Amino acid sequence: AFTSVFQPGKLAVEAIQVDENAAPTPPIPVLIVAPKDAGTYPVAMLLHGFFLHNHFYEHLLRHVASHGFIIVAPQFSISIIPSGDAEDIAAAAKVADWLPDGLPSVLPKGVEPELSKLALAGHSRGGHTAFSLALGHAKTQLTFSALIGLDPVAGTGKSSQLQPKILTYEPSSFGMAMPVLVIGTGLGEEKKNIFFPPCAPKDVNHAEFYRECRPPCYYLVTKDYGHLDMLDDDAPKFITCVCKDGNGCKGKMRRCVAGIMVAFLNAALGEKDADLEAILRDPAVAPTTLDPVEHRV
Amino acid sequence: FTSVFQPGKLAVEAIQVDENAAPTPPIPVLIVAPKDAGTYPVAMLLHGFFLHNHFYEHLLRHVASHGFIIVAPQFSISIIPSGDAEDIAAAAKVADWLPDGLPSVLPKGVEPELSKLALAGHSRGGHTAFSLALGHAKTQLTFSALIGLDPVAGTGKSSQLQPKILTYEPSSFGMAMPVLVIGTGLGEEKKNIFFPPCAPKDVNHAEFYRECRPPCYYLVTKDYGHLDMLDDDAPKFITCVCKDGNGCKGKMRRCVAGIMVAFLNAALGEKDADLEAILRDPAVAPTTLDPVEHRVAE
Ligand SMILES: [Ca+2]
Repeated sequence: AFTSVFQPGKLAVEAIQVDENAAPTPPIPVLIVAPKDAGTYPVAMLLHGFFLHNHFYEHLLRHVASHGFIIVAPQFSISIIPSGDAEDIAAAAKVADWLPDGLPSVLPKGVEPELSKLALAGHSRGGHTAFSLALGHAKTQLTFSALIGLDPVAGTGKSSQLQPKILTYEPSSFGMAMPVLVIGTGLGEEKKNIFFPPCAPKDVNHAEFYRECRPPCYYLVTKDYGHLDMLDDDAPKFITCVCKDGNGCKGKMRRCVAGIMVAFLNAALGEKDADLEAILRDPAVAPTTLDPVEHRV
Repeated sequence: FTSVFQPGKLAVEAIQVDENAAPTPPIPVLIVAPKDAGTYPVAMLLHGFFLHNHFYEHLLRHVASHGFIIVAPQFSISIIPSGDAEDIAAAAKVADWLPDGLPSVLPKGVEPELSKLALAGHSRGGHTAFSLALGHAKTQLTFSALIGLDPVAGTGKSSQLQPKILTYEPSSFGMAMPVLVIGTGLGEEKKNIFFPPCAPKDVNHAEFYRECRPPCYYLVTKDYGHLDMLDDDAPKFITCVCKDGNGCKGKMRRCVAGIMVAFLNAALGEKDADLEAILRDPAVAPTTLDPVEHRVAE
């Protein structure tokens, strides 16, 4: 038995997208996945990676909420003009400051957002943008309480990182209060097709992020999977083939990532601090091979 | 290159031609077509009951990846109780819209070889399509093949969704198109007691194929269920209604994709290569194809 987090969440889920055509109109289009079943629920924000559509993350969202969670992932613009990620950083802040008056309005009947409990997470660049906002470089009316890093990336290399190079290369240097989790794709470093460079350059690799983390800080790595394997299966192949692609059921790791997340959030936004632990004690429960996996408190 | 059961080299794109597009589609349609231009055949996939075409995106992409412009009609609630006619007519309208409408939405440069048109359905969607083919309607474009994804005639032998295409008499189907019946071994299995089998017996892949007539082919994924081919981002709230296999769903999605991809290649290119091999040794398939029977005139 152990943890059913990896397993599908019993609560049913509903897919909601605001097209800026529903008052209060949002700062930008965001996809909202919330349990249709009534009851106050915690809320979380996911940041789409560059050249990626929130829709490509449907499976992860559905499962996460299915286990009891309200997830809102904005579809940032191509951000062509904005240098670095500043634009994305602010956009999320706007969404965050938009949730209070907009989430309740769009939320399905019976669903109330305990915004008091809010967490931020990002994939690749999206992860950079998030940690940035978490590092408080920008400003948000609400207050976060957890940070999940979906194999985050920082830039081409140390000499060249997105705005700003939050990385300091000093262990435990992140002055953040929200406990943080960093899931890693082992093959992220491994390159593929040659012409295409590593999607997860080292130095900017999730690894340096987890290192600069300050206890509390949790770390798990999907050894046999790729930077974009978690993306939904329907993922436009001409948009995913770039990164290395594990030789295994993308659905599996997708479920594994979902479980890792719910446990972390449950142990943060929520109150249960046992599922994540059991995982930490016996990662074998995971569908995939989580290695390495270490904890700092 | 025997690269079947695997992604096609052609990059694909998804376009949801809405009623607000011109020519306006008779009914909303999701068209997944190769991004690169060239002569691409056309095929129509009809979704099952209480299902959305978005749920078939993966399979659609894999097939299309093998150079196939696919049209996915998004049927709407049928007011007529026990009536597939509304959907049958909607599918037919989609066919006549294909000529003028499809090249206007296709990636600029991509062009459809309508001459080679194919029709496919899922569950009640399969009933819908088999009906059109049998000729319950008349489409100016003449389709050239019929595929049934675990066809579902209706509730039971005494309760078939009208039109009752089933005759229970072998090779009664008076159609001149090659027919492919991909079934699921778990479709006839109930679930939760309260949920009756999604592919009821006496109206499942077992008879559907029998009434089919040469050329006629039959393949069954013993390891998967009725909806297991739907995408993994499925609502679940609905997907769970049907028995779910324990094997990787994505495995079946590609398995069905290949079986279909080949059948299409065999009837529209007479390559009769991947298909012959699959029929020769189902092992090549990632999943477990059983039973597998083919009745070619010669
Ligand atoms: Ca999808």
